[PDB]
Amino acid sequence: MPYNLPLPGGVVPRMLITILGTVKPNANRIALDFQRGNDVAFHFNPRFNENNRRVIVCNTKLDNNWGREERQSVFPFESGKPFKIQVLVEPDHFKVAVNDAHLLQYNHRVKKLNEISKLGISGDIDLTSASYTMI
Ligand SMILES: CC(=O)N[C@H]1[C@@H](Oc2ccc([N+](=O)[O-])cc2)O[C@H](CO)[C@H](O)[C@@H]1O[C@@H]1O[C@H](CO)[C@H](O)[C@H](O)[C@H]1O
Ligand SMILES: CC(=O)N[C@H]1[C@@H](Oc2ccc([N+](=O)[O-])cc2)O[C@H](CO)[C@H](O)[C@@H]1O[C@@H]1O[C@H](CO)[C@H](O)[C@H](O)[C@H]1O
Repeated sequence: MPYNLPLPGGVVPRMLITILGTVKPNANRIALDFQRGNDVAFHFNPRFNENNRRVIVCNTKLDNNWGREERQSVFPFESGKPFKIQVLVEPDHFKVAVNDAHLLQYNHRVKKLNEISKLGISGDIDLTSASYTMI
């Protein structure tokens, strides 16, 4: 099962979200879901073993349909190891860093950031903490 991080004032530039945890043994997937109503503004989905390969899929869900995926092979997650995911919100994109190192960028497709009221956290991880602050 997952956990939901409420974002009362919605997503706003300068917001920094930090997810601390440990990847479960023989992990299959991890998923962060920034939601706007029934839409998923930003889906960050590390897939550990998809067709015998590790890949990170990012996408947006609108009107119950997923859009064009953005993929990358660099994969900084390992089963059973501690991890830290840091997401910085900029006016133009979500900046994702893993273990204090830039990982990727995802340009905003859903533009009304103020409406993105929560962040779903799911997958094969044990959560230590999931919080946010403004920097
Ligand atoms: C392993 C494989 O041949 N994957 C194909 C396949 O993927 C699926 C997945 C689910 C279902 N289904 O629930 O019915 C059918 C097929 O078909 C896809 C297109 O329909 C892709 O061709 C997929 O290959 C993967 O495509 C992605 C990009 O979409 C990427 O290129 C992957 O590297 C590639 O394996
Ligand atoms: C089951 C699976 O492999 N889902 C993939 C797949 O989806 C399909 C759906 C239908 C067919 N088909 O009828 O031949 C092929 C493949 O490929 C999609 C991309 O082309 C997605 O990768 C889909 O997985 C879904 O991806 C979205 C993000 O794009 C999100 O991660 C969903 O949770 C995930 O199921």
